[PDB]
Amino acid sequence: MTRTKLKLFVIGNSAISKRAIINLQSICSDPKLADLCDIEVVDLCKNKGIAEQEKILATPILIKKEPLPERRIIGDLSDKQKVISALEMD
Amino acid sequence: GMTRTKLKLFVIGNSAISKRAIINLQSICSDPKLADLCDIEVVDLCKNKGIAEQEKILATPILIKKEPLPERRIIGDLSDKQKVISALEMD
Repeated sequence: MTRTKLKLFVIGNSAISKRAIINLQSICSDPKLADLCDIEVVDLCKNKGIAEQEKILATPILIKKEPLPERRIIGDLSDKQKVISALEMD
Repeated sequence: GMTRTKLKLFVIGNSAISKRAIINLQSICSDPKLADLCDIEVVDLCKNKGIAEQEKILATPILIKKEPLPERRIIGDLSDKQKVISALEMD
């Protein structure tokens, strides 16, 4: 079927940044997700115009870019079913 | 009875919201009745790795009142003077 596009936006390299990335990779390891989800990690400090462009304040923030509508969730992604529900990835 | 108010504004780059937060903070601190000894430093997080985690920073722009204790903070472009003043407990 059609792809789900995920972008994880973080500030630098911290304890919370690291475990949000691991948690995302864990979530998308689900066989139902592993071949349909494309994930990018975006450091806000490495493209200086992104926080303004995506209107990002609080981080880490996971944004499901595709398919529309965009869905967002703030935090370290430590609750799988919470993330899936919030991003409508059921 | 003079006591220094120390403010640190942490931003990411030279975006519109960074610009807003900086000039808004400057306007807020321009009030001579607000603080005796108002000291402000603006930190670009992009050029200072490690600072974000040390200040528990997860949102930008963010303004942190280091002095006087206890530490207070507020997130955003600081476009509301009164919210900012009360949030940092500067009366």
